[PDB]
This record gives sequence, C-alpha cells and structure tokens, in this order.
Amino acid sequence: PQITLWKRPLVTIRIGGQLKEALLDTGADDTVLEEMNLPGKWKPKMIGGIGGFIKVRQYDQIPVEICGHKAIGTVLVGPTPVNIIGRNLLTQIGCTLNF
Amino acid sequence: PQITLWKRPLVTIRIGGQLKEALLDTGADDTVLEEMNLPGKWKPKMIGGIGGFIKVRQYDQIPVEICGHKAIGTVLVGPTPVNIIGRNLLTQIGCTLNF
Ligand SMILES: COc1ccc(S(=O)(=O)N(CC(C)C)C[C@@H](O)[C@H](Cc2ccccc2)NC(=O)O[C@H]2CO[C@H]3OCC[C@H]32)cc1
Repeated sequence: PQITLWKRPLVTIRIGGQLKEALLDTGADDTVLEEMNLPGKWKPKMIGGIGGFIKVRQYDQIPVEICGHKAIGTVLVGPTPVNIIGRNLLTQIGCTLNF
Repeated sequence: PQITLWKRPLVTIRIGGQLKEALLDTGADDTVLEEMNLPGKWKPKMIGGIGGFIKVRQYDQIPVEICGHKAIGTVLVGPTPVNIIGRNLLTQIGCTLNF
C-alpha cells in the first residue's frame, strides 16, 4: 500500500504466534523488538542508536508477517522504546521510499 | 524518485548553502542534524531512542533542500552520528512508503 507520513507508520505484525504493533523504520538497519518470548536459540549481541548501545538477544531466520507480507530474517530482542522494523525486513517485502 | 532500501537511504540535502548527506528516516518524528552553527534563537530539548537520550537544540522554520525539493520546518541540532531527515520534513516533499 501507499503510506503517507503525517502519522507514524505503525503497522500490525505477527511474530511468534502473536500480534504486535511496529514502526516501519527506514533509518534502521536492523529490526529490534521489545522483550518477548521467542522459540529457538539466540546469541547475545550489541547495537547502538542515537543514545548509545544496548544488549539484545539475536534470533535468526525468524518468520514474521508484516501487514500480510511474509519475511524471514534476523530479529533482535531487547530494551527498545518501540518495536522497530528495519531495512533487513523492509527489503524482503518490497518496500521503497517514493516522492 | 524511488529509493530502494538495499543500502541506507542516504541523500544530499542543502542547508545554509552547504550540502551534506542525510538519511530519509520514516522512524524519526523530527529531523536531527549534526552539530553546526545556526543563527537564530533555539530551545533546549532532549530526544530519546535506542540507548537513551541526547540533548539537542531546537530551531524552528529552518529551510532545507532535499533532492531539489524545498521543505521548511523545525530541526534539532545535536551530537548525532548521522544527519536524519524525519517525517516533519518528509511529509512536505510528498514522500511515501510503498510495498
Ligand atoms: C523526536 O525525534 C526523534 C528523531 C530520531 C530519533 S532516533 O534516531 O532514536 N530513531 C528511533 C525511532 C524508534 C524513534 C529513528 C531511527 O530510524 C534510528 C536512526 C539512527 C540513529 C543513530 C544512528 C543511525 C540511525 N535508527 C536506529 O536507532 O536504528 C537501530 C536499529 O538498526 C541499527 O541501524 C542503525 C542503528 C540501529 C528519535 C526521536
């Protein structure tokens, strides 16, 4: 769909069987979600944002549905102010910026 | 134009006659630029993201040129690692997310 930006681009995603709200974030290389229970092995990792670094758990080849569109990729779980969908998953669902 | 997200959506912007690279960021509510000299009064402010908060200076009605498109809005200047063009200016150049 065509999404304008007068409002935050929040969409419903389905991950690990549950529905959650996430922000389509083109300024994010990675996808990071608030703490949650996800099956599978995970590896500790570190990522930084505008205010510093945080510790996250990294889950690979995770299935995620964004507004109906399927994606399978890396998801980082940790202390983020909001669930963010980064370019690693945005490219999988064919999302582009237009103007 | 149409920007793919294989790479960071880095674009050239013009401000005060000077050019620079900035990120077209749908996850950013406001626009944040790297420390720079700007004339005009400002208002103290703190913005937060992954890792915590940073102190920035808020300037209003600043004119920026992104890809030949003009936009006028508020910009926050602070110790950010990347120049960020947020939704406050993105909406003015008629930028949309599509998938
Ligand atoms: C009021 O105005 C604001 C403007 C901007 C922000 S923000 O920068 O914390 N933010 C975070 C978003 C969830 C709000 C926007 C994201 O797109 C923000 C932009 C950014 C900041 C620093 C370095 C590179 C990229 N991206 C971000 O934190 O991405 C994370 C996840 O993937 C990684 O790639 C780049 C850094 C890492 C916060 C407030």
